[PDB]
Amino acid sequence: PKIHYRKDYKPSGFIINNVTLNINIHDNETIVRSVLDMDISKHNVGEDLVFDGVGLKINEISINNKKLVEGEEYTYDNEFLTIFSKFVPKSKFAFSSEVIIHPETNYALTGLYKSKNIIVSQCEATGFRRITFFIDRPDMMAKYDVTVTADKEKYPVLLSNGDKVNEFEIPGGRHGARFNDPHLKPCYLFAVVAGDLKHLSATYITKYTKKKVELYVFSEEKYVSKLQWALECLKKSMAFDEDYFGLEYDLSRLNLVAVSDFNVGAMENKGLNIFNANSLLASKKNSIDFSYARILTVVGHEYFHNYTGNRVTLRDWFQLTLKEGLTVHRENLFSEEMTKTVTTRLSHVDLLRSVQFLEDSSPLSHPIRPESYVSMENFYTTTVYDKGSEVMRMYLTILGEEYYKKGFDIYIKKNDGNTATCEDFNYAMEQAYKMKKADNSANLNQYLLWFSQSGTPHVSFKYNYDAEKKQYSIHVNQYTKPDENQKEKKPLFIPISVGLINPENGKEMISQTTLELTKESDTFVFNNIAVKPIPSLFRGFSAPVYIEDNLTDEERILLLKYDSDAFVRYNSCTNIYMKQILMNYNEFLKAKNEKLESFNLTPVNAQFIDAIKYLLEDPHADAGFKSYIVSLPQDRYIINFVSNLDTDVLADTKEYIYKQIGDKLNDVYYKMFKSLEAKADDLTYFNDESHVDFDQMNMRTLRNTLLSLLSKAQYPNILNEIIEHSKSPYPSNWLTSLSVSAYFDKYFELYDKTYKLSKDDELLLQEWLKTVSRSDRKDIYEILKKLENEVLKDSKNPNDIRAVYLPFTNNLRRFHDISGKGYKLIAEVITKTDKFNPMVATQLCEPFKLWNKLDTKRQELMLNEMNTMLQEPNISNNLKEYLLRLTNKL
Ligand SMILES: CC(C)C[C@H](NC(=O)[C@@H](O)[C@H](N)Cc1ccccc1)C(=O)NO
Ligand SMILES: [Mg+2]
Ligand SMILES: [Mg+2]
Ligand SMILES: [Zn+2]
Repeated sequence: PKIHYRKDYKPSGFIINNVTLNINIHDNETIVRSVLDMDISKHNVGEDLVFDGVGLKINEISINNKKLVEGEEYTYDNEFLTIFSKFVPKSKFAFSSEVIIHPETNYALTGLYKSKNIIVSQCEATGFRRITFFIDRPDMMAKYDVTVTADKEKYPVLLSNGDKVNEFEIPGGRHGARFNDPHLKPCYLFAVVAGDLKHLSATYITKYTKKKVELYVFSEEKYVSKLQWALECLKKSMAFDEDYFGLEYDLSRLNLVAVSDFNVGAMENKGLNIFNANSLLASKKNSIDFSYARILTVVGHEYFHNYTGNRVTLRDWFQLTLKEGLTVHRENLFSEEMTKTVTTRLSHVDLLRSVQFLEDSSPLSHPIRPESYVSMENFYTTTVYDKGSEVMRMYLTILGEEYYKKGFDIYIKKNDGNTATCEDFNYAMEQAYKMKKADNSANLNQYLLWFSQSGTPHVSFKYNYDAEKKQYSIHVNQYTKPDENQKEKKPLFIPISVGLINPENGKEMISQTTLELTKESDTFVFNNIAVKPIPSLFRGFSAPVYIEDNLTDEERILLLKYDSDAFVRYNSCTNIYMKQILMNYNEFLKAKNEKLESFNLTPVNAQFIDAIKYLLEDPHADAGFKSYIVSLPQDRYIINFVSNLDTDVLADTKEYIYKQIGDKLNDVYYKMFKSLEAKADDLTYFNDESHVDFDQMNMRTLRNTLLSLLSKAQYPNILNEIIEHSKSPYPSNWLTSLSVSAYFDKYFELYDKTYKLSKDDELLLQEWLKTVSRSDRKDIYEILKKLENEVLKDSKNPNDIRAVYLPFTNNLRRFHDISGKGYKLIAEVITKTDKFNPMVATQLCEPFKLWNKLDTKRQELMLNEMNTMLQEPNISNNLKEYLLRLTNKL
């Protein structure tokens, strides 16, 4: 394969200053005429001029009006257009091409493609080269003048980046629109849209300069009623960047556009943000609760890129975390502020510790700044986004608010209108650090290891209390396991937010403080500590690490009950569960392996169960937080602690633990499920798409969690509750009634009922597909066949494909069937999908990431399927790279 290395970065021998496009859309072809106003850089050594250009049909090539001819002045191999250096001018020149492309047959959804009846582009990372010739890398910044033409009846709305400067009629029922984007940009931020779109709009006045900005949100006509919440979230995003960071929008107009067929969630094209419809569109009667948080996050995120990615862009793709980690962090600040619920932070931690930690101990492990790639699209990873975001957040922890804002300002001001690197950001933070320490010899050189070193650190603790001196010490050790990226790992700069809880009264004993661990180990001593404390460690999840608290379960229960920090309470609970899961897992495993006729299981700690009940009944604990305490740790979290994991032994373990707790708490669960009803399902705001009560939504989450526990338990007469729940006007409730009905005969009637409620809204039908896919049914394989034949059919919509298959891959007992049939099913879908959409095919490989953590029969079965996929003729470079890396071949 063809490998790009970070260390090999060099500036181009060329400059592209201006790009002038005409995109002429017809039914069976799109003609793209492009003039590049180019020049020779100071790095030029008389080399050939080589453009990226993939799958393009050439009509004509010229330089300065001289026609160039294939085989004589240029060569084109379907990937690269080479202009021989003899025909490359030595000063400013104009390069003209005209090519033909075919959005209508573009099912990979990269470059220019048709989604239903909308023509749309996706250019990040390397899709601009599928539209026209370019030096398609983010340091080649240029200004763009873009004209689009199309049939007027079919494509009445024409959009590109920036100010619309002309609109005109064209003979034969066509029309055109011209755009000028005055901000220098890389080609990955180009976008065009043509469709029969409807919109909502509002005017926003900026806080500091009072500039009038026109805000437009667009969709197909059928779903214009689903646009309001996105618009409100855009307003909130703008306000937040103005209020927290002092950053105002920089164009007269910002368009957001929903399309049905999209590979990811959204894209930050300057002034023209394009979204998966599932991440822009919602209505309270036709969307599950989670859509509202999703839209808030995705709108905010793409908005925040306007500075962190757009106004300050990437020198090269290896710097990807500089925009993505930083923008995830910005959005996390925003969402925490908007929702005001601890579940926002917990959900982000839950994701990191399950999905990202699994990736970081897999053969796919990479640092947040990768050293190499074949397809850059494979490095849009939880490591780069989510571990990146935690690395970006640690600066805030280390500096505090005041100095963090100063360092961010240095960064944004210095590099505005330009490219940047991770080093530039660290340099800006280092300036704030020197100010904060009042010391110009302080530096953040060590901090750079968070960019270059892979793997999750392990942080462990020992404690000592001297009652005569009233003095308490916390001894801390850090360790990162060697891996294929570094055979020798170094200590990181690890900020450890801490408090100290008096176990006797449950109260705080110190002002919150942050320990700065910079060595392999260190001892932190506290004086005037009146009694032996229970330490509250990594408050707020203050670094992206495995925490080994060395606490007893009795200490953990006390933190769960009385600590102030939501993360530490949740983590304490998590650790109690993990101790139990490992112990019972080992017990079941020994019984299976030794073929024992009888054996013991360690019961769940009864004091822990009492502590669960106490929290559940506390009316001033967050309902969202409660739903995390009654749920066991995610399977992908648990697997990081087990080698050679037998998935059926784990499933048996989880079932035991849940049954143990339910046997004690099911009446409490039922009583809470009924007592929460009035507030949970209150219809305040049901017609208001500009206000969302996130607390109320967490109450519904908790009811629906409780109902699932009670259903699995076959609690007496719970079927009546499930039937009544199916009558709720909230989709979150009536779809939960379908999942929870899995344990009863009524499942297929609920399946039909909810199908009928879902089938006329494309996005709600996809939520119904997911609900079916993740149903706890012994007959799930037959149900998947039914969905394939009756609903999915031949769809190439990535949302449909993901909905049918991915939730199912989280069915521990069924997807991991020892026959290997679950691995064969998903492998066939991956290979199928790879023939038209390589990015989606790689997304579908997710469940294989943990292959080398499984018992050796399952490792063999997964491996067999991965190697079979790898043997497929014409496998994409995306899929081939992914699979070779995942299987220790690359
Ligand atoms: C983290 C999220 C709020 C949304 C996320 N989108 C992004 O980060 C966009 O800003 C990201 N620039 C889109 C993208 C482009 C190419 C390959 C992958 C992804 C996304 O699309 N997730 O599915
Ligand atoms: Mg083509
Ligand atoms: Mg469809
Ligand atoms: Zn992004």
